[PDB]
Formats: sequence, structure tokens, C-alpha cells
Amino acid sequence: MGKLFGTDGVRGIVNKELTPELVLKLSKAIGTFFGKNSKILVGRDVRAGGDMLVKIVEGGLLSVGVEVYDGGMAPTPALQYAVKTLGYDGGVVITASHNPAPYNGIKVVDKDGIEIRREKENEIEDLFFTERFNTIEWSSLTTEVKREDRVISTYVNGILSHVDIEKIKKKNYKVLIDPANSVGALSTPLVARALGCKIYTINGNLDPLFSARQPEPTFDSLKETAEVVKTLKVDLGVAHDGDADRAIFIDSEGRVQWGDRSGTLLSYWASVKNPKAIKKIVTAVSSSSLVEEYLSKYNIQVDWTKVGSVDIAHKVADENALAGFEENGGFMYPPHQYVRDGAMSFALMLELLANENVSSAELFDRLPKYYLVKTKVDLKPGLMVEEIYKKILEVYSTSSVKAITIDGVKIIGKDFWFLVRKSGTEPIIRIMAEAKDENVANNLVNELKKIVEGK
Repeated sequence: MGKLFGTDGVRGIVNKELTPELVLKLSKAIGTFFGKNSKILVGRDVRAGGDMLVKIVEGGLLSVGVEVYDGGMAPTPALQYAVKTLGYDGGVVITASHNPAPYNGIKVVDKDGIEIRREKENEIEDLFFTERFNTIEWSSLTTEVKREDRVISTYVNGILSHVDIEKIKKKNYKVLIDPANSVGALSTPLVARALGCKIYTINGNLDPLFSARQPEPTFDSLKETAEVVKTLKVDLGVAHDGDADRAIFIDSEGRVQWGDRSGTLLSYWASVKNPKAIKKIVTAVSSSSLVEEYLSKYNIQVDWTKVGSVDIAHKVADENALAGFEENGGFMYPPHQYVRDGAMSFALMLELLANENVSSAELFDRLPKYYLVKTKVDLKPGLMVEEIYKKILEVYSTSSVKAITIDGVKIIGKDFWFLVRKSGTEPIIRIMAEAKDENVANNLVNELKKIVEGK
């Protein structure tokens, strides 16, 4: 996805592109990177190459003198939380995030609990290619991998430590949880149980085949669970992705809400819990401007940024922000941790919902309503994306609106906004735009499509 590393680690179809041989090499590199005698926690989500890959990684880390720990299956926020507060020097999670079932990959989390910074991906990448590995002598190759049984338990308690457990327990909520046949079923339901809810889970059994739906929660994949949400009259529903670092909700009406709608509501509650903290949150240009509208009437500035969760986690930390979030679910609550944490989100939601004494459906309605229209258009050869940018910019900019070119080109105007961004995976430019008036949005997309087409 680069030389190795993509947007969220190294990944590929298991036993084909992501082969045991590659992971074995990537492991000597990661191990050499952390150093001899470093304590590294290894965990995994539910995916297809699960066991095979954990054995390869462990074998790889021993060859380079790492003191290896096995944390079994768990949400990534959970594994990360473990390395963050349990003393580890870092960790490596076997996961392909949201990718379809045949994928799997390697995420590497640094000393702080967040995935390694990019400059570090390069160090590992260099080590991998130059093969400079701290391979150790036979006589010091005498260690067994140890077991780590505190990750889930430590995680849940950590999460529970930030919400009024009794207040919520009192509301005795009726919730539905869609862990997508994965690792999220080992913890979100546990947090629900502590907040005393009646719990219904769809796809709560572990199945690396993801038969019921794609692991990535989208209006399309949630289509059917949104149904059962309604048919079961639940007060709130929550869906996760493969390693549960994401959380998109479904209210009492049985309608799914997008990551930035709930990120905004959650970004709000975070200020209520910390008047002392710098009213200010971070979010990617992929997020609806609706966030500014709503957080504005609370003095919470929204710091726009590039697309990418790892980066956000760092920016939130680096600027001691209130919180951070992506439009795709995944919200960062600093007091807990800087990374996206689905269960953490589900818990905060039940709090916010509990203290407002309003239904999920109503709660969400308190937000600005915008209509989204998106599209993909191929990048014609002999046409540079920098030229498209230059154009739409000098045609849509105006002292009326405001432009953000930290990643592609985002334009924000009264009751409408858009983002034209170059894909890094496909030779395509994504065009998304929404407005309080569905027609000015559709129209917007059309105009943009033209310009992107080099007219």
C-alpha cells in the first residue's frame, strides 16, 4: 500500500499477497525497530489468517530478541489500551481494519498506545528492505512467549471509569449491538451489561467469513440490522467494523446515523464532562460542516485536518484537544485514550442519551440536516490533479465561503460544503458534497464533476 504500509498498516488478501513469508520479514523489521528485550503485546481480530499470522509474528519477534506477549483476540482500541496502560513497549495487531473478509494485515502500535508515526513506518520499511535485523545468537534465543490475560478486562473497566454507571444503569436501556461477526462482540456487550441494558446482538458470534454483512458499517451494510433495530424497538443500536475501532449508531427510528453526526453529539458531551478542557476538537475534511454549525453554539472550535485516523489520534494528542472523530465512526476520547474506540463511544452515547432524557431519534434530530451526494470520476491521463484543484478553487473560493486545502479541496459555504479529493488507491477523484437543500448539492456535484473531467 506504499512500499509496504498503507493508510492503516500493511495489508492484503491473506495467504496470497499477505503471505506468511512477508509477515515473517515484516516481523524481524518491527522487532528490530523496537529493540532487543522490548516487551511487545501481540493480539488479533477475528479474520481468516488469524492463528497462522500470530504464530509467524511471534516466531519473527523472537528471532530478533523481543520478549513476546500474547493477548489473544480483542478490539484494536483494547489491545492499544493494553500497551498504553499495561507497560508494554508497543504492540502489533493482526487486522485488516474494515477491508472485506479475505483481507488481513499488520498494524503496529507504539509506546504511547497509538499506531506508529509515519517517520517510523519508514524506519521499519528501510529495515525490511535492507534486511538489517537484530538477529540474536542461539544462546540468547531462550524465551517462551508469555500470555497476557488482562486486555479485555482492563479495557472494559477503563471505559466504565468515565461514565456515571448508576445513572445509566437506572435508565435500563434496550440496545442492539452489531459487532459484525467479530472481536467487538467480546467487549461492547460487556460494557452494556455494566450499564445494565437489555442486550440484543445481531452477528455476535465470531465468524471470519462475515457471512451476514461486510465488516465495514455503512448505510448499505447496516441496511438489515437497521431493520431489526426497528422491529425490536430498541432505544439505541450500535454497529462496529472488524476490529471495533469504529462505531456508527442507529437511533430508535431505525435509521442509521453517520460517523460525523454522532461524532458531533459526542464531541459535545465531551465538553460537558470537561469545562476545564480546551473547547476544541479535530476532524477530517471528509466530515460534514454541520459539525461547525452545532459546535459553534458552544464555543468549540473544530480543527479541520487530513483524512486518516492515526494522524488524527496524534493531532488530538499534539494539540491537547477535547476530542477527535472521523465521519466513518471512530471517535477519540482523550481522558480514555487518543485512538478511535467504539465501545468507549457506545458508553459515552448512553451517558449523553441518559442525561438528556430524550430518545436517540430525537437526540439526533437536534443536529443540522444535510443531504449528501457523492461520486467517483476517473483521472484522465495528461491531466494533473493539481490543475483541477487550482480550478475549482479559483471558481468556488469567494470571501463569502472559506477554503481548506490541507487535503484535496474542501469548500464551506452557508448551508453547503464539498470535498474534492484524489484517491490514493484508485486512479480516481472522489467528489462529495452536501447541503441543507438536496438540489443545490446534486447540482454542486454536477458542476464539480465537469471541472474534474477537465470539463
